[PDB]
Amino acid sequence: MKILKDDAPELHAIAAEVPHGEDVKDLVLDMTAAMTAAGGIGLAGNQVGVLKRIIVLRCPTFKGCVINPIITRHTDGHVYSPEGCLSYPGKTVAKKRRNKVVVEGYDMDWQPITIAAKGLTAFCLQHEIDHLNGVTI
Ligand SMILES: CCCCC[C@H](CC(=O)NO)C(=O)N[C@H](C(=O)N1CCC[C@H]1CO)C(C)C
Ligand code: NI
Ligand SMILES: [Zn+2]
Repeated sequence: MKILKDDAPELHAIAAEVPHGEDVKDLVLDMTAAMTAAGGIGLAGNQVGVLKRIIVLRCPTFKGCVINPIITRHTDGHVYSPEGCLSYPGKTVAKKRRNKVVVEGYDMDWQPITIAAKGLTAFCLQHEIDHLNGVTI
């Protein structure tokens, strides 16, 4: 895979729900490989031109994939999160993020998963889910 150029339309497009049970194992392997090759701690389908709701992470309290991730709970107000993005190398943006989130979805074997995250890991989850909605830093 390749991390798309900063002017790619896919970065602003909405990623489609993955049909329940679809085999995404190779896709997740490829995405994880693209993420680590580019030196990132997360990656979303849009960034590699895959308009499917899949994210991969290697963050302090969560490492792995989430299929069809959704934020089901978050803290009120916002905190400071300085973020760069692999799709826009060179740029760091002071983002407002929820300090804590719960994300739910499925793993590669279609088992339901729940991730309770705070700080950096919460920021990563929000950053990647944003990508799936075509929202970038
Ligand atoms: C921080 C919220 C999630 C950031 C995820 C990005 C990767 C990305 O573009 N995902 O879509 C990353 O690894 N960004 C790094 C990044 O922003 N980091 C890594 C350490 C913490 C934070 C810098 O404040 C670098 C490459 C810019
Ligand atoms: Ni490649
Ligand atoms: Zn990004």
